[PDB]
Amino acid sequence: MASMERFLSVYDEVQAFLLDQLQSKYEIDPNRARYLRIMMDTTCLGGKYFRGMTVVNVAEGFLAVTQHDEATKERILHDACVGGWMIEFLQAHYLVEDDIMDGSVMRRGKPCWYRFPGVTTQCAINDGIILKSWTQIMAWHYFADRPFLKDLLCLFQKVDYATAVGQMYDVTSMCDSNKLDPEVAQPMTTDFAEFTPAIYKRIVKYKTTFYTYLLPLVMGLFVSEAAASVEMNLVERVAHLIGEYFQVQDDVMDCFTPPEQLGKVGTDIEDAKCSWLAVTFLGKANAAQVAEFKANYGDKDPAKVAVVKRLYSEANLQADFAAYEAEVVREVESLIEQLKVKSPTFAESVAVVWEKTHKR
Amino acid sequence: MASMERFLSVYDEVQAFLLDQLQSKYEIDPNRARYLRIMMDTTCLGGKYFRGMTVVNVAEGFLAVTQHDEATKERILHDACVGGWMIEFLQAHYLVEDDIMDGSVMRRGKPCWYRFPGVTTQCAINDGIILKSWTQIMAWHYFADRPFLKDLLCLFQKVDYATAVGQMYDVTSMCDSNKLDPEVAQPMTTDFAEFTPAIYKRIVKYKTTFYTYLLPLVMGLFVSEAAASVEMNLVERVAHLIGEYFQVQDDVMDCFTPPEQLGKVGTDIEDAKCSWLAVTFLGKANAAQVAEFKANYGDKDPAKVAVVKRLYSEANLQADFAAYEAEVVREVESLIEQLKVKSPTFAESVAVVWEKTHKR
Repeated sequence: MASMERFLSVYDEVQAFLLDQLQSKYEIDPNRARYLRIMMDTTCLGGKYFRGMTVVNVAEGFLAVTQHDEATKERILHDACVGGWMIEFLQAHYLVEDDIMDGSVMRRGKPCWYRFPGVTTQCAINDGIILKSWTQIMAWHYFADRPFLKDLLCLFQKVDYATAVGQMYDVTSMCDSNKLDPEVAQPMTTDFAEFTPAIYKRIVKYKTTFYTYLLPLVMGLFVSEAAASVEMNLVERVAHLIGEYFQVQDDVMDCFTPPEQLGKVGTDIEDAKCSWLAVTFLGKANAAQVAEFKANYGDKDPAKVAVVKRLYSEANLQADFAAYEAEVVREVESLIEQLKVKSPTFAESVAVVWEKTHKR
Repeated sequence: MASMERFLSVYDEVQAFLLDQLQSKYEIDPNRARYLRIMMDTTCLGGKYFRGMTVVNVAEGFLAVTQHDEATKERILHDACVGGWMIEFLQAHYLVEDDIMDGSVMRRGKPCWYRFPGVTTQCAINDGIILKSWTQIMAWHYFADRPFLKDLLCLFQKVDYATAVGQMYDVTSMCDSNKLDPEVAQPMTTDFAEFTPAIYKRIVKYKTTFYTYLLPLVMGLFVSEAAASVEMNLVERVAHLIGEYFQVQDDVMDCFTPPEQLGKVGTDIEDAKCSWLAVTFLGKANAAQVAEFKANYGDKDPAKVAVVKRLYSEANLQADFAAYEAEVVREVESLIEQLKVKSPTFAESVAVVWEKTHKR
C-alpha cells in the first residue's frame, strides 16, 4: 500500500522536525534527543495505525471526486497524514499513562514503556505528557495557515477531555458511586448494581469512541474542507456505534484470546472491570450463578479467575455476542444509508471503516 | 484586596461552569462531580496565586491608562482572571504529576493528592491530565470570540512543552548525558561535571521560567490587547531573569527552611538534584571539599545529608547568594529601564512583579 507508505514517510518527517526543533530552539543535547527519538518510536510505532489511516482514507475518498491541482492533492494528503499522526500520538500518550496507572506489564509483545530499565515511572509520566504536547506542536507548525486550524484544535481538545473523563469512568467502574470519596479508600462493589448496559455504554462512549472513531472521521473531513458536506449528527451516532463494538471486541479478547497474539496478559477479571462480558453475564445469569460470580470476580487468585472464565463459557456469551454483532450490523448499515443522502463518498468511507472493524 | 476577591469569585464561576458542563454534556453523576470538585479545590487552591494575579495586575495597569466603557473594563478584568486560572490549573497539573513522579509526600502542609486514600496513583495521574484539559476547555469557552484566542492558545502550548522539556532536564540532571539510554538503568554521576552554571541555567529556564513569569506577563498583554505596545525580546529576557532568581530561592529554601513553613520535607540532596547550592558549592570548593561532597551527595542516609548541609554552611553559600541577588537586582533594573522606552505602564507592572519576587 502506497497510502501506508505515505503515512510512514510522514512520520520520519515529523520526528525530524520535532527533534531538530528541540536542538535548535530548546537547547537539547544529542543523548536526550536520542532518548526522545527512542521514546517516540517505542510508543507511537508498532500498531495497525487504524486511527491515523482512517484520516488518510477519508481524505483519499474526497480527493477522487473533487477537482484540485496536483500540488493541492499532495498538501491535503500531507495534511491528512499529519492529522493522523496527531491522533496516533494522542493514543500513545493514553497508552503510556494508562499502562502506568494500571500497573500493566506488557504492550504489543514488549514491556510497557515505564518498565524499560532506563525509563522508570519518574521519566515515563513526563514522556507521556510530552507525547501529547507534540500533537499540539505539530498542529501549530503544519496547520498554521489552514482555515480548519481553529475547528481542528477545538475538536481535538474536546475529544481529549472526553477521553480523560472516560478513563475516570473506567477506573472507578468497580466502585459504588455513592461510596466515591477522595477521603476514603475505594472498596469494590458487592452488589454489582452499576454493572448495566447503560453504564457500560457510558464508559465506552467516553473512554474510546471519541478518539478512536469520531476524531479520525471528522479530521478526514476537516483536512478535506468537507464538513459542511455531511450531517454531523450522523457522523457522531455512527462513530459512537462502531466505537462501542470495537471496545466490546477488545473486552471479549481480554478474556479469551491467548496472550501470544493479544500481546498482553489480559487482567479485566482480576481488575474487576465493568466489561461487556461481566455486564452481559449478569444480564442472563440465574441466582446461583450470580452468587458464584460474586465470590470470584475481582481477585488476583488464578483459581478464582478460572471460575469466572468458566462461568462465561458456560453462560454461552459467544451467542450474546453474535446477537449484539447482528444488531450493530443492522444499525451501522442503516446509518451508512442515511449518510448517502448528503455524501455517498463519505458514506463509502464509513463502510470501509466498519468493514475493517468487523474483521479482527 | 478587591483584585484578589475578583480573582477568587472567578474561580467559583469557572468551577460551576466546568461541573455543570460535565453534568449536562458528559453524563456525569453527582458523586463523580463531587470527587472532581474536591480534586479541583485541593490541587488548585491554597497557594499565593502569584502567577494568576500577575495576569490581573498587568491588565489593571493598562486599564488605568486606556479609555474603555465600563462593560469593557469588566470583560478585560474577567478575561484576566480566567487567563490567570488557566495558568494556576496548568501549574496544578504539573504539581500533581510531579509529586507522583518524585514520590513526594507533602505539599503545602497536606498530603500530595495521589496519597489521599480514595485517590491513588491510578486515579491521580488521570486527575492531573484532567487539570490541564480544563485549561483548554476554559480558553475555548470564555475566549471563543476573542481576537487574542489563537495567539494565547499558541503561546500556552509552547509554554507547556517548554515546561515538560524542562522537567526532563531536571529529573535527568544527576545522570551523565552520555549514559542516558532507555535500555540501561541510569546511574548517578560520579564526576558531577555537568553541575555547572550554564547547565543549571538551562534546567531552570525551561522547568519553571516559561510558565511562572513569561506566560503570566504575556497573557496580561494579550487580554489587554497590548502586545504590540512592548518589545517582546525584553519581556522574554526579564521573565527568564526573574524566573531564574525565583528558582534559586526555592533551591536554597529546600535545604535551609524548616519543613513547618516550607510545607514539605525538602529532599534535593538525597535526590542528587542539580541545585543552585550544589552548583555554587562546586564552583568554590577545594579538592578535599569536592571529595567529601561526592562521598555524601545523592544518598537517603540522614548522616550523609547532614554532611552536605554542613559543607554548604561552611562554604558560606549565603554570601554567594547575596552576590547573585545583587547582580540580578542590577540586571532587572536595567531591563525595566529599557521597557520604559515603549511602555512605562508595563515596566511598572514588571517592577511590582520583581518587588513581590525579591521579598520571600
